[PDB]
Amino acid sequence: MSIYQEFVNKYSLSKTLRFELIPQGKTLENIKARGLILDDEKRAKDYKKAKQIIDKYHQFFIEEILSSVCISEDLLQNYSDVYFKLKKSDDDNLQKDFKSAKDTIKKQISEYIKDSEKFKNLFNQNLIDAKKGQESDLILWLKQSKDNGIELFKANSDITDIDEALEIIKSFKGWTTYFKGFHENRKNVYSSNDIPTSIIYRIVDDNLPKFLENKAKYESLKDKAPEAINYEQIKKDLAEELTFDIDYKTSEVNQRVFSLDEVFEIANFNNYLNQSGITKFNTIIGGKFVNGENTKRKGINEYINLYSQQINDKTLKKYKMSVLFKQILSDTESKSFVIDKLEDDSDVVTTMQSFYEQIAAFKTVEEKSIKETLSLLFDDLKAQKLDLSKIYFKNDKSLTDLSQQVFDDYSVIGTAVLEYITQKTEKAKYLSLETIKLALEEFNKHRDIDKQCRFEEILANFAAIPMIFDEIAQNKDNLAQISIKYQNQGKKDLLQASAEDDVKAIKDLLDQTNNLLHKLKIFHISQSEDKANILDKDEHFYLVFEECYFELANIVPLYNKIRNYITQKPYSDEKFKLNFENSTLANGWDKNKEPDNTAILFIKDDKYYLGVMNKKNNKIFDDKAIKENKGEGYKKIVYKLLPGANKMLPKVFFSAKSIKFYNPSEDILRIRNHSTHTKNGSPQKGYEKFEFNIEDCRKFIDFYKQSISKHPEWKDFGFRFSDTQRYNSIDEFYREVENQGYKLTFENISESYIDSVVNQGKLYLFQIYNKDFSAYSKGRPNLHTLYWKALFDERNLQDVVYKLNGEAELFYRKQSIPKKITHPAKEAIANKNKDNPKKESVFEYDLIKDKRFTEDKFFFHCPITINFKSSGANKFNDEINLLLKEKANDVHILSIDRGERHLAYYTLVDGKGNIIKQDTFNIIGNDRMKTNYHDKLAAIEKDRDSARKDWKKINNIKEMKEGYLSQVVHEIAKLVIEYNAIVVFADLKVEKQVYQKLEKMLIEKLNYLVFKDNEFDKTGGVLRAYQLTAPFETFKKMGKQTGIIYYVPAGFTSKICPVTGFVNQLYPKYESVSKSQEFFSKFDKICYNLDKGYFEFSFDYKNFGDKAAKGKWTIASFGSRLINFRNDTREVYPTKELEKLLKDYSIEYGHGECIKAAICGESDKKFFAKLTSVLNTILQMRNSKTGTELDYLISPVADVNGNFFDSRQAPKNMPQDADANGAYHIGLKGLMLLGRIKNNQEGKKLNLVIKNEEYFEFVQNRNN
RNA sequence: AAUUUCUACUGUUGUAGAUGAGAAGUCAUUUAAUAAGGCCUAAGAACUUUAUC
DNA sequence: AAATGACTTCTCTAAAGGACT
DNA sequence: AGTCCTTTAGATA
Ligand SMILES: [Mg+2]
Ligand SMILES: [Mg+2]
Repeated sequence: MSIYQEFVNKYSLSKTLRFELIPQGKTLENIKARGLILDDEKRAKDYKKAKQIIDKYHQFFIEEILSSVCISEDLLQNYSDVYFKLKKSDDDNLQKDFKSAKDTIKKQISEYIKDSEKFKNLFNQNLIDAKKGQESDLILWLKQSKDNGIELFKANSDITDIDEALEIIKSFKGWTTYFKGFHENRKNVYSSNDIPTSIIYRIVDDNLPKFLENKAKYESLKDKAPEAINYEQIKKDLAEELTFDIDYKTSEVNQRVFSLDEVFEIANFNNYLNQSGITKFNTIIGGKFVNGENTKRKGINEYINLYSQQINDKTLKKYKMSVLFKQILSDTESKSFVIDKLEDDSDVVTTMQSFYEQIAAFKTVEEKSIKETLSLLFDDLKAQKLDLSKIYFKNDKSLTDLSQQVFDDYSVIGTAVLEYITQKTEKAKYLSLETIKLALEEFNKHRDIDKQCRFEEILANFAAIPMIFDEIAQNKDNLAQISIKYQNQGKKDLLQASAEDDVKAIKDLLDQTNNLLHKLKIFHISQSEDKANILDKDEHFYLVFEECYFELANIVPLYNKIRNYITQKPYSDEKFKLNFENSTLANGWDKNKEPDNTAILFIKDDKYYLGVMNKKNNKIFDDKAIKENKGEGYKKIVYKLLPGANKMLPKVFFSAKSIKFYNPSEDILRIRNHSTHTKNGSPQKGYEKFEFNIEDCRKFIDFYKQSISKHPEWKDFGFRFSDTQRYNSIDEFYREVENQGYKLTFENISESYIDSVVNQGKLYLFQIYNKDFSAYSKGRPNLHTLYWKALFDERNLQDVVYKLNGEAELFYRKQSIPKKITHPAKEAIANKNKDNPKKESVFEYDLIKDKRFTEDKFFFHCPITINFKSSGANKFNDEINLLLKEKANDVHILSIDRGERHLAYYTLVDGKGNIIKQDTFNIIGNDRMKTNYHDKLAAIEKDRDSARKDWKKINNIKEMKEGYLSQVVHEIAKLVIEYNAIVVFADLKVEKQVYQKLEKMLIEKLNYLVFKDNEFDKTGGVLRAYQLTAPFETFKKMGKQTGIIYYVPAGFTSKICPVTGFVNQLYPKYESVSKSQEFFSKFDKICYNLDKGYFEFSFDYKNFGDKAAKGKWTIASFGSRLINFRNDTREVYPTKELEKLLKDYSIEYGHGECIKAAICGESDKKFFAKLTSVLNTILQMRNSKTGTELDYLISPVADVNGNFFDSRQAPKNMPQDADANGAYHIGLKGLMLLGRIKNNQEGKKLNLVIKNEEYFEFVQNRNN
């Protein structure tokens, strides 16, 4: 029996259920005869375009507003000062000092945009369909732009010009409220609320702090690395981006190149508000590419990086600047060169023809082909025809590659010159070939006779380069046949997967050309003007070579152009919205709205149906029709709902049309006008908010109760309210109104009436369907089927848990693959499970791969609310902790880790620290297939990496991860309930993302946890789901606990002895021979014990420089250990590789000698090198092999019985391997939290931060 | 190898588990290309820093 | 530049009211 | 005047 039986019906949540819709009888033929699906297909395209057209207007409006905005230096400085004082301090004085400063700037920007005339009509019917004889704001702006010759839509292929846009806008004339969701998305762009969709948030919450942090990095930088930035280069390189019209500190409106100090003046933040100012600021930081220049113009960050690598000061990396985030809705245009963009397949073959024809037709000034020239030059190079003191290699990575390519090894050349010159320095930018030959021939007498690198292995490498030109000649053979396949204007066929083998041929030609250019690059001498040192060169060689190199170098933009096109994802049809001619289809189920929102639900013989009324026949279910056609057939749902009580009651009782009937007294109007019935509600317009008065609240509730009982319809809800003196705030009354203002009833409608209206196309009827509704389905249904049926179940309607919401949507999805009969009826099919008792299965029917995608389908997305009458758990974590304190002796800890070998690894631990269960999650259960998901995901990740590199389609991995994790979540939920467990995670495409996704899916499942085997009305069943995590808002709001899930710091959890708590904090790495002689006499004793046959190192961690480390330890040379390298991992024994360190230096320890003095009185440099290396082999507790085998954890610190923990030989209540050890210590950190929860005393806060000292103390001292 | 949809199946016109949609915006990352740089916490069958796209 | 993944916002309404036929 | 699309009403850590 669970400690959690009360954590049920705690808070409400929203969900969507999805179903197929199966048209019934003649509804499909009737739908087709009126062309409703094709018209909605077109409307979805038109609606996307209308929204693109409206956004051009928003783009204009945002620029116009931000050009007007000026934030005062005073407000910015006040922001800056408290921003940096909440660094360094967290006094509550400042926290609302900061919120006040922030909010002053937000209100200022808000007033500016509420000032424009364009704002008032941005979100209403005046935008596109103004009355009365007025022009629509959007139509006007479109006409004005057409008069100013502005071409808004040359940038998107869907819209020809302004006149097509105007047609599109006008086609939505009676359809303004269809835009209501989109208008809410656009209101979010301008909100002053603290939401990240707004330009105000983008300016004040994102970009202002980044700018200020950048100002502080600039001032710190000038103090500590003054010559890092070349101020005169940057003024010349980025003068365009340093130009501004207004200096906001001096306020002069002269347009000039600003100084770096001026851009970081706080007033000039007003120049980085809109997108053009953000891009200027970002270019100052990041430089640009300019067409024609080979070198890239540098920005601030590049100077910071280079100076930091030139003087090797790693501390300047903290000064890297942060880019400002883009402005919301803006288009991005770079200030670096923009490559041409190919648009179709024709552009691909035309662009490649043009390049490879030029390369073939080109002649040098000596009238020779590129191939003839290169053969001529390189054959003469090999024949020693050339003066190799006149030929050079660039002394950069191209020479790095040349050694690594020819001698399989870098720096056989690079090292060979650092020697022959020695036989003070600076980088020589180019190196003679004679210097190369003479240097390495002397380098090869130092070198082994076998391992010897000739100079003419280099001259061989180049004699072979003209080889490539008729491999490329043959590659343009076959490509000529591929070229005609694809030269069609506009067709884009080359993005499809059928073209993959042709694309491989296009890429391999491009890659051979590209490889060719990179091999020759080692010869090219640039015209970048530093002429600080130039060379005397064979001038004929460089004449014709450079001409050839320049022609071939056009491969660079060609390669990018083609990649940027071929790697596009093809266009694919997706499902689209169906409207059945109704702009408010299914917006609300209420009986009074059925004529407007033409959707109706029916039940018949345990099946469910959706009916859509034809627009022309929308009275088909009015009261008269229902009485005249009552009969057995279909049970029509009657839905009554009173939503948003806090808005709906005043709306109705104070309306112009009804206020005289409801007759609120002057007292009631006073309370309303000043909102004294609320704590933080809105007064009426013109009135000031006065303070909450509970007596006023209760008079208002009583006015509401009297008005409800007089209301012609709402009284039929049969409200039963608490006594008004029991309410302490008006939300407690609105909740009772909402809880009870929801009723489902049923009318019986004759089957023949439904049939007749379906046959005539007056009703469109669909069965609501998933496979659980099949007459054959005899298994446990899906959770979502259980929720759906619960909506209408009389046990739910007695006391509503599941509630049906308005704003459902209908979709149509076209067939996307051919109907292939993959497994024909009555032919045996092999079973994949090799452990299955049936090696094959046979069916009386066909089996069709992906059958749902082989025909057109209708769908129904239906929103619901779960726990409809439950009260948000604002103190949910506090309630959990109260329970965990009372029941702390039943609680287990389920801690989950990850690592290289495990997507996730768990340990279940009891209150004493015993492991009860421990295993990897790589293989599930109880999974009959025994799939190793660690191998499966790694195989998908590698296939995706190859697809990117081969320009092939990139498959999805997230569905693969979610499907695996859905089984892990299921296992964790059973373990939580079975063992009264809490779940503990370590705080923090690469599957360490799986760990984060596991957390996310587990939190969501524990928001609302139903066990399908439990009974409907009992704990864990459909009406009483467990809620064990807190309602999820965001991750920043989440903190370190959500319900029974806790996050603990990650440090020191894997490499730590599970018995002694020992951790290597020595960090022994070697450098100086006295620091080592200092390091080792820093011990208490080093000794030998032959009772046991191993050495000892007694020491206290405080006598070493790190004072964080506590405790005296004696570590021992006991046991095996392993080590990797690269040709692989070997096995070593430290307690005897020690004797060879004692044989060469004639130490002797044999009879128990305290050996400490001897090692400190040696100074062979590398006697220490072995000694330090064998000491950290002692501290290496985690020990892995390159094999498929697991890795174990061994401890060099003995327990009280003097035994040494080994994971290979460990009791079941202790870690069985090293990965288990990591999860175990996450769990021990959870035991600490459980002890704080248990020992907390009522009133005071729970401290859940665990510092390492507390952890080390806990782990070191719980055994002793 | 069937699905509201996803994963694994054959569990037999389906079995098991999971499944909050639609709309909007933004950020992050990967891969390629390119520039100037480091280097045997990782690596020349290169590894890697900053930056542009 | 192409691509996928992940995060944060809004809605999940009946009825009053206005414009037009 | 009746119709029907668009706007409206504005709690609660
Ligand atoms: Mg089932
Ligand atoms: Mg499948």
